[PDB]
Parts: sequence; C-alpha cells; structure tokens
Amino acid sequence: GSSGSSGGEKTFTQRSRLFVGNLPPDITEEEMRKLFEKYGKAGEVFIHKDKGFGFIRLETRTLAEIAKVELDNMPLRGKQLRVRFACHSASLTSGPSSG
Repeated sequence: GSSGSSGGEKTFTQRSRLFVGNLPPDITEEEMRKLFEKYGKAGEVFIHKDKGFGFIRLETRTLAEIAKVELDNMPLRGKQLRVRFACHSASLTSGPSSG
C-alpha cells in the first residue's frame, strides 16, 4: 500500500527480527547461531525443515541492519541466502486530516 511509518509505538524490546529464506537442508540451530556470531548471541532462533525457512531476533536495530547488509545474497552450502526484516510495513491507524 503506502511506505514508511506514521510513528508507531515504543516497546521494552526492539523489532530486531530477521526472516531467513533459501536455507539448505543441512542447517541447524548451531549453524544459524554461528552464522550470526559476528553480531553476538540472538534473543530468539527458529528453523522449520518442512517449509525451508527460519527466523532470528537480535539485541538491537544496529545489529539487525548490519546482519541484513552482511548476510543477504550470501552463499551457504551452494545456496544463496534471502535475508529481510520480518516486520517493515506499518499497520493502519485512526486519524483523519483537514485542509
């Protein structure tokens, strides 16, 4: 639809969540922890082999931006990794404007 954000809302943990696609069939939670060890230990890690996709959530927006810039289109086991923010486009809100 549109692009950017209306300003959102502040929370006790930042939305530092990355989606990871094009994963090999030989990936583990320990391989995914090692692939991100340059950015420190993640606050959440998931992989689902019946779909071929994973998810990982870092400590700060800065770490998640650097990890996105460093890992997207990176070669792994002969596959090319897809890396993106798991949330990026904002939801709707109630606020009309006159002129």
